Parts: sequence; structure tokens; C-alpha cells
Amino acid sequence: VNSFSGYLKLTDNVYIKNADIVEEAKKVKPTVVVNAANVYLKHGGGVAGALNKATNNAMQVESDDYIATNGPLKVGGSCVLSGHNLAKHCLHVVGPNVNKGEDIQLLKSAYENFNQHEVLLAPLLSAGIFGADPIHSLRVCVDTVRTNVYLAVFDKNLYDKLVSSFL
Ligand SMILES: C=C(Br)CCC(=O)Nc1ncnc2[nH]c(C)c(C)c12
Ligand SMILES: [Cl-]
Repeated sequence: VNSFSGYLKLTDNVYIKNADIVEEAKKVKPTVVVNAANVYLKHGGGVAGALNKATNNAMQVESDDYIATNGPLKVGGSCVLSGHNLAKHCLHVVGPNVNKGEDIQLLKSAYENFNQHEVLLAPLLSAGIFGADPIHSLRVCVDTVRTNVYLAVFDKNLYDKLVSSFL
């Protein structure tokens, strides 16, 4: 039993809800919140901009030190950093950004990072300003993640479309 509430069960291990991941994280304080990161950990907009703003820019300060030490992530890769006031940990995961021309096949590699964590609160990777089809992202999630994933979908219209079309 965990503290996640109001989710629709899609499969044995994948759940979905119309929710703002920022507000959901603040309420649940999950062990792991997933950020929709870029390789530079520049948290300017989309989910990343919202998560960072909620940390009062502490996420960005920590991230800049991480990049100064380690260099950029790989597309499809991840790193574990602090969850600040939102979660114990933040798993920064880089899905391909279609608006940059990145290979959509890397979306599966991106979701594989979730399997290193028993339970996660997450957005759909590569959705939103990353330009991928969210229906495809949900399919890859379900077919790749084996650990327990709680998906927060901000847009109510998109959430209903994702549910109604789920096979
Ligand atoms: C937004 C659209 Br159109 C479709 C993608 C989507 O639902 N992305 C998200 N999913 C969950 N929490 C979220 N918080 C914020 C700020 C975003 C962007 C977000
Ligand atoms: Cl985004």
C-alpha cells in the first residue's frame, strides 16, 4: 500500500491521473519524482521549469554543479539528484526532443531508467514541449517500465484522450 490517490489502473504496475505533478509531488512527497530533463539540466520550461520553480531554483543550482562536474547527460540517460521540497529524490530523465530532431527510439531507453526504482511519480516522457505523441509515450511506458509508475498528466483533455484510447 502507498499514498497515491485517485489514479486509474492501466496495467499491473502503471497508473494514470489528471494532475499537476508539482502539486502531486508536494502532497505525496514520493521517494522519486521524475523530471522531464534535457542533457544540460537547464530547467527552463515544461515540467522541468515547473518543478524547478517549486524548489525556489534550488534544483537549478544543484543541477549546475552536477553539470560542471560531470558534463551533460546522454539523450535516453538519467541522473539521481535531490528531490528538494518535492520528493526524496529527483530522477532527471532525458527523453528525445522531437523539436531538436532526436531519435524517437531513444524513448524506450529513457523509460528503462525507471526500472531502477521500485515506485515513481512521473510525467509522460517526451510529451509536451518535447514534441512526441503522448499516446505513443504512454504505450512505450507500459511496454518498458516494470516497476510501479504513477503518471501525472496535466492537461485534462489529454488525460481523457489517453484513457479512452488505451489498448
Ligand atoms: C502539458 C501538456 Br499540453 C501535455 C503534457 C503534460 O501533461 N505534461 C505534464 N504532466 C504532468 N504535470 C505537468 N506539469 C507541467 C507544468 C506539465 C507540462 C506537466
Ligand atoms: Cl515538458
